[PDB]
Amino acid sequence: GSHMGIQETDPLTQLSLPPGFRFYPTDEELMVQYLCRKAAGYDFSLQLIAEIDLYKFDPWVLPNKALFGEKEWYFFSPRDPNRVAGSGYWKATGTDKIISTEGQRVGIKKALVFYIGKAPKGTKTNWIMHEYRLIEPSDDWVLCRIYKKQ
Amino acid sequence: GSHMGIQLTQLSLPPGFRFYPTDEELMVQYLCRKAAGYDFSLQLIAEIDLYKFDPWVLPNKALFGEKEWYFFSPRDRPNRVAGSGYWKATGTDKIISTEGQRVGIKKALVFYIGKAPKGTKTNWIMHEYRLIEPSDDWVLCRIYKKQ
Ligand SMILES: [Au+]
Ligand SMILES: [Au+]
Ligand SMILES: [Au+]
Repeated sequence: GSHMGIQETDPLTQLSLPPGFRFYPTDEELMVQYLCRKAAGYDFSLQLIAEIDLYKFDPWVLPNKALFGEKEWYFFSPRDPNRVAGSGYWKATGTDKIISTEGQRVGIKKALVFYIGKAPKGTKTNWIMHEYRLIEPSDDWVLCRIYKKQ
Repeated sequence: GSHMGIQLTQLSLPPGFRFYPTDEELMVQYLCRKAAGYDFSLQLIAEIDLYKFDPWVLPNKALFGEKEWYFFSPRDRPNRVAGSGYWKATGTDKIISTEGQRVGIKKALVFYIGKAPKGTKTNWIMHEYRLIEPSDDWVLCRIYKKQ
């Protein structure tokens, strides 16, 4: 009959963010305010960053799966070398960083780069992932920042 | 005499959100809206006479900010005195545009301590944004400390 459209929820508009405010979290904030508080069920933590299985997708599709973002995008992905995703694989790079809060260490940040193809014969892309994980024993998520270098 | 007292947190802001406006946003969403007499959900950028203060106490007056601070200051109708020093214009002024139309001018200044022209340079910087006008009267200033 009469038309009834779908009514999406933009999480930034429900926060009433004033113009000019952007999401530029520190590593400590990502660990404590997002990754840790997700486990505790805090509203903003659950509503601002989307859960996805990151390894089902090519990275250039990810910006469209993120709840927001201009040149970087954040996700929670299930916690689990050269892991396959879409048409390629993510390869760990650089030196992992320990993240601390109030003298205590809480998480580890790992950098990865996406290669297109089949390992170890893929070609490097500009797609970068920073994977943040809690230091804890064996729901279970990592928080990932995705961006394109340049 | 029973006691009768005088009465950012109101705002919901989740951790990680920081004020990083583009020049176009400062001109159109802040300075133009204020000049046109529009209301704001909350006042985040307060009015102050910037030239009454040494720049290093300005962070205490700003309603938010960790490393840059923003204010509306009365539009003035070289080396303007403020507190113990003066602000000296530097660099090349920039025209700011929105949708093919020029709307504002950004000017940089640097604070010197002392009496002009014999002061010494500090790391305190101001960016003064003003609306383009014919040849609520405010400028919008960003204050920060270099390094
Ligand atoms: Au936690
Ligand atoms: Au205006
Ligand atoms: Au305002």
